[PDB]
Amino acid sequence: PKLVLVRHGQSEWNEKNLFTGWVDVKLSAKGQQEAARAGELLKEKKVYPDVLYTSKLSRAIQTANIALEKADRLWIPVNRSWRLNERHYGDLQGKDKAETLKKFGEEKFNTYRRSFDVPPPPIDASSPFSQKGDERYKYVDPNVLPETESLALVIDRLLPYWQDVIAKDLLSGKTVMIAAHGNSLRGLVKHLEGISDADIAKLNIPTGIPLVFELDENLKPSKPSYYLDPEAAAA
Amino acid sequence: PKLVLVRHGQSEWNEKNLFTGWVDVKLSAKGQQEAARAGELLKEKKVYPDVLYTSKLSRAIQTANIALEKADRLWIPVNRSWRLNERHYGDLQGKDKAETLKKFGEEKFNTYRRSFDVPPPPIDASSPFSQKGDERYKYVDPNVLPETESLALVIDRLLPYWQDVIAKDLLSGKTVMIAAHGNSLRGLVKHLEGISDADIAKLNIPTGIPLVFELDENLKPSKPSYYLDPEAAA
Amino acid sequence: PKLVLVRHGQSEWNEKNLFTGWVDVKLSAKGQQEAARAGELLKEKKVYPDVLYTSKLSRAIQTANIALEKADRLWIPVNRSWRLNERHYGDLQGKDKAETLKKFGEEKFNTYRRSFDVPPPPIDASSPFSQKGDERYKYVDPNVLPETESLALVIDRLLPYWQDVIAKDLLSGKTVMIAAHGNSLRGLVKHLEGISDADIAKLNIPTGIPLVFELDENLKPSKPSYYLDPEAAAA
Amino acid sequence: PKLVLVRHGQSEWNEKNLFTGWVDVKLSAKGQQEAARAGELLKEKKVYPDVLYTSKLSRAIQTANIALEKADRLWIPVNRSWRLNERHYGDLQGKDKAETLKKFGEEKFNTYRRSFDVPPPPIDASSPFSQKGDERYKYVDPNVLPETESLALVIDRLLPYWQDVIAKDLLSGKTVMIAAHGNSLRGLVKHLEGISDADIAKLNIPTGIPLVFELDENLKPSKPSYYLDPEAAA
Ligand SMILES: O=P(O)(O)O[C@H]1[C@@H](OP(=O)(O)O)[C@@H](OP(=O)(O)O)[C@@H](OP(=O)(O)O)[C@@H](OP(=O)(O)O)[C@@H]1OP(=O)(O)O
Ligand SMILES: O=P(O)(O)O[C@H]1[C@@H](OP(=O)(O)O)[C@@H](OP(=O)(O)O)[C@@H](OP(=O)(O)O)[C@@H](OP(=O)(O)O)[C@@H]1OP(=O)(O)O
Repeated sequence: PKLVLVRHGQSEWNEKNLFTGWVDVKLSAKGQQEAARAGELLKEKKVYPDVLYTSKLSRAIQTANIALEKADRLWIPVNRSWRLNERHYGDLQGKDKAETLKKFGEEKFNTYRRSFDVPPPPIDASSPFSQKGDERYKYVDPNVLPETESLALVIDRLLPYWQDVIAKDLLSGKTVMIAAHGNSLRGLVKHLEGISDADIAKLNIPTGIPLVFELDENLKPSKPSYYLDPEAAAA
Repeated sequence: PKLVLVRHGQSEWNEKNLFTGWVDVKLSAKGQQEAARAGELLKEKKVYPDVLYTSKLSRAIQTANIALEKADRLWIPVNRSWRLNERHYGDLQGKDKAETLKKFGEEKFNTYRRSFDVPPPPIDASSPFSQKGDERYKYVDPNVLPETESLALVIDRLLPYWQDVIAKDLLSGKTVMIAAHGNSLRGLVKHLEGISDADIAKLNIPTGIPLVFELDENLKPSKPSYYLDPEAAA
Repeated sequence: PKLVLVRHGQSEWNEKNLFTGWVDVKLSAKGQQEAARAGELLKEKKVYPDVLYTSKLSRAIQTANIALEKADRLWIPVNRSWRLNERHYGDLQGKDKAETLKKFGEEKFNTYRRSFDVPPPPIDASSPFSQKGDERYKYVDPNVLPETESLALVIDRLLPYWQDVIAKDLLSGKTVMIAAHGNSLRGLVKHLEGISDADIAKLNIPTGIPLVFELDENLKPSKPSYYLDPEAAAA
Repeated sequence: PKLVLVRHGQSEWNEKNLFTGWVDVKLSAKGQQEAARAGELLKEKKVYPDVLYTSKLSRAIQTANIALEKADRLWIPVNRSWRLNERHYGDLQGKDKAETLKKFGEEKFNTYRRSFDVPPPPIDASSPFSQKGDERYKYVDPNVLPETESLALVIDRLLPYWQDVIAKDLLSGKTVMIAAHGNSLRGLVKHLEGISDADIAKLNIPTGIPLVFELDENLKPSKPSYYLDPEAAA
């Protein structure tokens, strides 16, 4: 089994320097370009996705749409799950980062961001940046939908989908492509490579560059992961 | 029940004067502008799709992705089927429309183009323009895939999908959207409105402008189909 | 690819000499033994279905349950379609088979029964033996559901499902098992073996005996089909 | 939203005094009569399941088939999942309950039987009573498949399936039926009503009697649950 992870490029809120989380934000004109290059890299490097897996957040869906259109594989099957979404930023969704830093000071700020298990305070259910009762999640248990998260909490809800659903295609000899987000992807990678809780903060997965994993019958790396553009990734 | 039909905008072969059919040709820069106009019409005119259905051809898949991006509904479930594909053009796929009109003459040219029962000649299986063995059809009974088609044949392979798959969603209370091709879409309209075998040749579906059908429980129009741009429709 | 066909044993109506059709009649007590017998036959000859398809008619669903029980493959995926159903017997549904011979006469009786393309008279909509409005067909285009059917009509409706859905498991290397009826199963064997409209009336598929086919990449037979009990099948 | 839970009855191992768990043991002649009574109970008390969910252990599947046969809804769509499976007993699987009590003693025996979070010793992978590699689970991440469990662990792996899959049908207005096991069914009950980690051991779900739940938008009980045979459940 071969798996391919693709992290989306920058969003319209990344540009405005706002915390995103689950807020459905569009890809910036810049991020739309990294997607094309991700697709160009798939075709070029001869990595051919048999099935596609995305989150319910537009930016990642778009990235897949663009990338698969340069790769000549727009036709492949597509499943979307909330469990592949980004780490919900809680109360911090739609709040200036630079302003957050001032109001919270450098320690607390860094915790909420590069901390493994400390979630931002939860967001108010009535806030303009609350996706509580959002149409795209109406067939899911309302009680499982988070109002704030941490990388650890992201991994918890991601695994069940991976184990059941994604594993199915991998174990069926299908090359799976996941177009996800920063937290959810490092989450998948922490699990796969057995990275401990402390060391995960050090992992960075760049944007618009496919990460490829070749797994054994037990879904454990047969060899070390590799990007289709090592140069661009090490920079 | 509610149904939205969207004919993909222009393609890369509209300027080449080549009969396309099943060849997986892409949208042009103009096709893409049209896709986004469809999406804007969906949002502007308040038509909110719950589920999406596309053919296995990139030009409609591209149109769907673009329109939905504009309508903020990029998240909805998406299913694809070859039974929504364009009318296969047999040996005519990849050939100059104007050169072909000089070889077969006007009458034969119109029959190959707008006849209900008469299909083009079977394409050679080794022709560089044959979709035989195409990976995107490798989990389909090989013996059913066409080598030429007519609107009659198209309608035949399209109905089973509409009958089981698409109707389940309409009878489940969903607003279904179909991003397809001109022939297959006219094929469906014929079925829905009971258009005669003689009268169907003259119907035309505007590219990039959504046709909405308000169906009853028997999947029959409860009122006449309306385009989201009625003035531009006709 | 390996396909396995299992024709269900007699119903309670077959017992009372009545034309069944789409009427949801239950398997008779002999039919239950014929079912069990069928399962004990899949296990013995080493035919292991990875997936199962059935009709919406309880008599065939029931045949699979019992057969798969004795076979130890109760866990496999199960999909069911009206397209795999028996031929809708029209007005003849719920009528004594012997009173129909007297009422119509030989040629016409042998017509509505063994003809390839001439279907029985359509059954009245308010008749008790009418499947119109039936809950198990409520998510299917109302307009496609028959009110009478011929063998020709049956293959036309059955073929789409076999081409799209069933063909997917075969082509995926999975061993398929289909629990259907007389007409639907023969209509499919006709398709497979190229039997002409003329020579089809002549073919009979014995009940409770698994007919296995060894197909190739084009879904066309490699070697001649064979029952698991050649003697009882030829009896 | 209406959910009906059904516990499967007597297995071939009730007379054997053996730890079952994930071994694929089948019903006994009585187990089958209890499944018929459940079916007759469904039909009689007018509760019509629109769709079915079951574990991957034969004893519950049989129950479901027999039950639906009597109820007349044999046709309904059926879904299966390892996440509805019984609690795994680990090394104890296939071992005599009495000989086990001699090896560990009362306290440690009750702990392995009635506690909420102290699971049994991990079953060796080369034990003939180990479900490792069984075909029914070949398309599941090998890593997540248990080598022993507790009710606490059952609830952790069961939940994801309920949340995404089962609740989908529930939130779609369908009447759902789960034919599972004692641990898995009680596991779901502890979650549905808010039963404490220590009060759950005091909950007993009767074999063969369908337990109905009338839920609300949040999948929390609107009114208290009710068996289709109140007197028999007590
Ligand atoms: O002129 P447009 O409205 O843009 O549509 C045309 C046209 O379709 P209609 O005539 O049905 O509207 C062509 O059909 P013919 O006139 O040649 O019959 C069709 O060419 P094909 O016959 O090859 O389909 C061609 O499509 P293409 O450019 O792919 O050849 C193109 O449609 P598009 O605007 O979608 O490209
Ligand atoms: O005593 P019963 O009502 O007949 O039910 C028992 C019982 O289950 P409950 O205690 O949950 O009712 C056993 O459990 P213990 O009392 O011994 O803890 C269980 O044995 P396991 O320990 O192996 O689960 C056994 O099942 P089996 O006969 O398969 O061993 C059986 O349940 P069934 O009546 O459903 O078989």
